[PDB]
Amino acid sequence: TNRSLIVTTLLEEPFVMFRKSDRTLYGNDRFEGYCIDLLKELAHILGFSYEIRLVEDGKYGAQDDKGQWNGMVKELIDHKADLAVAPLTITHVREKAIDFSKPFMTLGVSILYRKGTPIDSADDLAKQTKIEYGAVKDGATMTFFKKSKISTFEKMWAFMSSKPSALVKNNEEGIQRTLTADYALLMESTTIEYITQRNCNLTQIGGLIDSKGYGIGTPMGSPYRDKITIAILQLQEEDKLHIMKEKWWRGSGCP
Ligand SMILES: COC(=O)CC[C@H](C[C@H](N)C(=O)O)C(=O)O
Ligand SMILES: [Cl-]
Ligand SMILES: [K+]
Ligand SMILES: [K+]
Repeated sequence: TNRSLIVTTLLEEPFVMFRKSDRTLYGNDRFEGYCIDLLKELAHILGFSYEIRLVEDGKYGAQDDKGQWNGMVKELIDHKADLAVAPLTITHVREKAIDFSKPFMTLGVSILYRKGTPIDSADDLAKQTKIEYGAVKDGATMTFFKKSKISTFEKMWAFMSSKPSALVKNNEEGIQRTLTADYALLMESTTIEYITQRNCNLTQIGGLIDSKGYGIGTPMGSPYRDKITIAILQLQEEDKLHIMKEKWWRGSGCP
């Protein structure tokens, strides 16, 4: 098979971003970031070409009450894309719809909040309402709380899903909310690490709530899944993914 693979993705710093230039850019040249470096490395190793496209609805992917998916997950289900290359969380619920490569990065859910009120955990959030909290709508973190059998997280989901402001359109909007309101954002730990190094009034609250990985998504039965997995595992063993992360995360710290 010689054709270029269609890659669906989402803007999400520092994984996928619009490259800065004075020229009007087009095609793959528009994009840079951790996930673009990973895609280039896989493309080199495995000898394939690709065309990157932004998912129209700007969502990662979750199910509605009818069971229908949206976001990048839906793109893969409909075979509108060959690969989803993004910080896409590997979950068993999504495995009902799509396949994933093995993880290229591990992480956990944690809390992003303004330094100030010394809350120390999700339990501190769960037992009150003065500090509002939420997550990105139709993402893995939202779904984690929605499906949780943990009593504290159930309480949190009950509040989140009743407060129409709590679930934000995207990470950026969630971060802005933490900066402008008494609001704590439930979000993934490596992104929190990135944010708190650049926004010194924000901090991570508590440790990791859980453990998971980001993987490259594919339609079920993709002929590319297995070779992508092998290449990712190799890059991981040779510490190439650690170096790639250091590349995109490094910068000046905070006082
Ligand atoms: C790292 O990307 C983000 O922070 C976007 C929001 C994420 C999306 C998540 N990685 C997903 O795959 O649905 C979340 O549900 O917390
Ligand atoms: Cl929506
Ligand atoms: K080709
Ligand atoms: K430009």
